[PDB]
Amino acid sequence: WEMERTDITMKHKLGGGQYGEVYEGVWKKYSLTVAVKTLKDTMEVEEFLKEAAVMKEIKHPNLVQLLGVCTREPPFYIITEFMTYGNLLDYLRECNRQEVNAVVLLYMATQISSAMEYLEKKNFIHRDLAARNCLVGENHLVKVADFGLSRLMTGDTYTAHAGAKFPIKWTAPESLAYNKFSIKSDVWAFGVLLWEIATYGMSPYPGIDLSQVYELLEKDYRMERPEGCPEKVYELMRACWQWNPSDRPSFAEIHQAFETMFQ
Ligand SMILES: Cc1ccc(NC(=O)c2ccc(CN3CCN(C)CC3)cc2)cc1Nc1nccc(-c2cccnc2)n1
Repeated sequence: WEMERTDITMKHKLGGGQYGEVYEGVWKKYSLTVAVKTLKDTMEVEEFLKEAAVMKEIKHPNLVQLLGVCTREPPFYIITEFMTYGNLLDYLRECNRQEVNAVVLLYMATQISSAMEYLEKKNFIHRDLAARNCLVGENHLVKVADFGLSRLMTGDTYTAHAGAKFPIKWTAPESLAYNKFSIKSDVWAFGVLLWEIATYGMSPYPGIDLSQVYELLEKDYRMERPEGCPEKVYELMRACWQWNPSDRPSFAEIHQAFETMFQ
């Protein structure tokens, strides 16, 4: 995975510095546009290296693709493919809804649940599954990613919980209550991500304050079916949001339900 900082031209920051220390670059060797995550320097060197190691272990059509890293000498790089249409959240808000119709929404959900079915089998845990962490390429190709948005991001999307920031409105109750993350809380976050897709990137639990979200989920409040969302997709959302993690379907299951539907 190692490669020459001589094979890479660092150009502008991607998405106007929304992704933090991540740069648009060219992989000279192949006249290729890449994304390069850099490191400041900060005492974040530990988690940056776990990250590269993890990425080495995973490969799937629907996971953002590692291409190389630069971790002998600073500056420390990690290098992936570059996705033309950018993050999914903005893509949905900005799209031609006649192009990105019902069938496309469904295709988008399918691909993500295939990426997740994969991490599941490899016993990985994403931990921050959301449209903002997905990328779109040509022909509505969607890849799941993880950009480390907790400390970058600008607003009430992430809120503080003991030196950590959690996106409350994506977070499974057991994770809010007991700090318990598992593939099942990924399943919960996928149900919220389903709702983002169906509302074309609306914010979840609109206007509901953060501090009442847990209490509402406990009293069994769930977000309504969006306008135009197939009932079986919504029933699936409803299963991802089962109170008990073990009552939640698996991404194997979800992917199968989504693969059938794709008709
Ligand atoms: C340049 C880079 C460096 C690292 C990563 N890392 C990941 O995307 C990633 C994905 C999955 C995991 C798996 N991991 C398992 C353990 N749990 C806890 C967390 C997730 C980890 C990192 C992506 C990128 N890609 C990236 N980053 C930011 C922006 C963009 C981008 C933006 C616009 C157009 N094209 C690309 N592309």
